[PDB]
Amino acid sequence: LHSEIGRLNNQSLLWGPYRPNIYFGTRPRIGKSLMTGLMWGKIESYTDFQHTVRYTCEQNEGMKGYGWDEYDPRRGGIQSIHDIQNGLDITTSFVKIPGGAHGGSWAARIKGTLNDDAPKDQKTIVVFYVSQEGENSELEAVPSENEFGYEGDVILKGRSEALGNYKLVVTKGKGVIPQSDHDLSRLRGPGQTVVQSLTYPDEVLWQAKPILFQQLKAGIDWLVENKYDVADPPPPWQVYLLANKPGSGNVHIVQKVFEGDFEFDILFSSESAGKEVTSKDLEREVKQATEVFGERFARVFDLKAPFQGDNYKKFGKSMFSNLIGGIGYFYGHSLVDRSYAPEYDEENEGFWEDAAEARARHQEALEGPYELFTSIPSRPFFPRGFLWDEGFHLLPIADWDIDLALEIIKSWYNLMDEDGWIAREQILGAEARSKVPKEFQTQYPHYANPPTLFLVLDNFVERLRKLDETLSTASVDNPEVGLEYLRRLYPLLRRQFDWFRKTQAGDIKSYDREAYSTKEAYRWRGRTVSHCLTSGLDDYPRPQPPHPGELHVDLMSWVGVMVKSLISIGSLLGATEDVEFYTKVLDAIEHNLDDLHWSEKEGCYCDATIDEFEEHKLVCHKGYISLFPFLTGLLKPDSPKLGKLLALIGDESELWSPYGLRSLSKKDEFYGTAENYWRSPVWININYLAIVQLYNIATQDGPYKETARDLYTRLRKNIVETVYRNWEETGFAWEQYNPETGKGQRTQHFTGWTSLVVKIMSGHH
Ligand SMILES: OC[C@@H]1[C@@H](O)[C@H](O)[C@@H](O)CN1CCc1ccc(CCNc2cc(Cl)cc(-c3cccnn3)c2)cc1
Repeated sequence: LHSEIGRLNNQSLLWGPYRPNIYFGTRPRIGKSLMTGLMWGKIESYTDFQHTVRYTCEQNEGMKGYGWDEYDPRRGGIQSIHDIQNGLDITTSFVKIPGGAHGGSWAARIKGTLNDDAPKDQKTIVVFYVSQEGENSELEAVPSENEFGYEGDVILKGRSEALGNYKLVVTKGKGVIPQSDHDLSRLRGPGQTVVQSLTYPDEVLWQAKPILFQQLKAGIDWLVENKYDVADPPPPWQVYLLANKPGSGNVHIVQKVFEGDFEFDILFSSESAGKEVTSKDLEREVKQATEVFGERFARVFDLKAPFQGDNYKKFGKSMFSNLIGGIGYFYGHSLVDRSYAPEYDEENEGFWEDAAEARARHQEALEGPYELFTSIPSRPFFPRGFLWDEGFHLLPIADWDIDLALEIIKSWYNLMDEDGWIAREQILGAEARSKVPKEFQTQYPHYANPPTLFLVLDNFVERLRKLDETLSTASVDNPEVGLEYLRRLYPLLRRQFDWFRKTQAGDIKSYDREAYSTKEAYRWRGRTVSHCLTSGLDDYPRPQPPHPGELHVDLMSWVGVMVKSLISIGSLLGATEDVEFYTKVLDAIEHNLDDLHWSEKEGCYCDATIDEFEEHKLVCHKGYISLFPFLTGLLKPDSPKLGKLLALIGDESELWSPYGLRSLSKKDEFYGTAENYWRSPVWININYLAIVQLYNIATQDGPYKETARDLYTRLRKNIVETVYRNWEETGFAWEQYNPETGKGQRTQHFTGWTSLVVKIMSGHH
């Protein structure tokens, strides 16, 4: 039965618009298969289209905004795109139609509407680019009846092992096709849809823009060669219309020119399914998707007061839809330093310089290939898997569709190597590498990241203890299925746990260090003078200088998180011997957090270092780090320490801004210094954890229940209203929020853990 659900899941999720790095495109969850992508640009001149054409996601003054209005990876969704440069409001509706044995069918409608400022007679070039990778597979454009191009639809017929037989139709569409009275029309037609079918080696098919342009440039060279010149030149849009040449190949370019508003359909019909997909099918299934989307949202994300109004609902739908809409399938080789240079052990004083020297040996090589099915933080700026981000992304996603979340967790854990390491940043294949300078691609097997994916696991567990509709919850509704999933993941869970304890160990024994346990102590590998990238809190101030005797209270707290998850999961699987070992680790961490990290003087947790005189010194920087045992749900609800942390959290002069909790206290000497990434701004993910822990304390008998209730109430309110107000004004989710002004700053399109706001509004943790 577990096997069966797995197969149904695979079939359900196979197709999607799983290329979030581009404005619109599709691919199945198969590394070498059929991919599509959309491009458009106005043409006003002989040289402008190279600058106007859109393909990969960006965000600048030329683009008002874009994102998903509704989305569910089982069903499809609707995206709208507001393009200032090209004077166009675009809608891309995508829908999946189950059937056959090959992952079903799908359709999309592309609709472009000129805005009020666009010239009513704008010419817009639109291209649908289709590529297929694989050795024993075929794809052919059925030739036109007409001389120079297609009057009606374009039919591509193809076949592969993965997909069987299929057809892909790009329909005629609606809208004015401009017509050229130029001489050239005798050779190139007056203007019509054209197709060029081509072949390149599989590994470069992803380079759609250069492939398109090479074809355009060859068209222009031909014009020059055949005496079309500046004495009497064809219009721009005709100069940029490819010569029709459909055929066989692994690349098919379908180009249309439209004047004014336009729309057209793409119909992918899986032969093994019933009849082929039609435009009437598309319209109906889009209508049905929206309906179902609405019904699910109201149940899953029922916004509580004072966010029950329709303005907040629209906001919630957009934040949620952009987050789940970001889901991608990535495939390819990654860049990894597998030297395990001894300098990476960071055992000496001044280790960072040693580590730099090892890096400058440049032993990193490509390995894999790997695949990953994941949501991402940022379509325009970093459309790829980040390890601790995904823990946050999956929290709202799991509400929506627990089976989807488990699928993504499973996908991440399948990356894990023999030692228990998953790179914190997953750059798979040349397409993904194109977005990343070479200097930042290399992953290091000694670099951890917070294991926030356990948080998702914890939620699954609690849910477990207490057809698309069916499939979405099958792993909770069938407790047998749930347990098998856990049985199978559990060893990698344990492996990662052991990996943390092996590779990120702090040093008690070699110093004047007294604590309940000689074992429980942690130090993030990879820190430099100004940074600790692996912790997730890039420039939060740490002991200076960095030192092998450092201990990090956030890292120990993450280990606590993992061990508690292991207790619950082990217990479920009857892994008795393990659960005894875990229990003693938890007990030791509980004590050692205290012995090694608690500052009575300061009233909070501090990281630790080793002095000039070799003694254990606390290094206190009031901020998110300071709160970690609380944030990670480690403290008892009656803990006097918790009560002091509650005081710090509520304290306006320290962490509490009208906009949420500040990353670093205004009293800290490093407040608002350097790049000020984590040195003051409000981050939704850490605020999310605060809000969750406040609510836990608030709904249990105890001494701080009422303080917790007040802080919960207000923090929820401040965080939601801040993200809402900026969304209202800018159309964007942002990376972080200014505690003085409330303004979103750093990058936009951060969906991204900022989308946690839909669960904050939802409440009832
Ligand atoms: O969320 C994932 C991670 C977290 O895991 C970490 O914990 C956190 O510390 C950071 N997070 C992001 C890590 C990150 C940040 C930044 C870049 C470079 C992006 N390049 C770029 C290019 C252009 Cl053309 C414009 C702009 C741009 C525009 C407007 C405003 N600001 N910038 C940016 C890569 C990766």
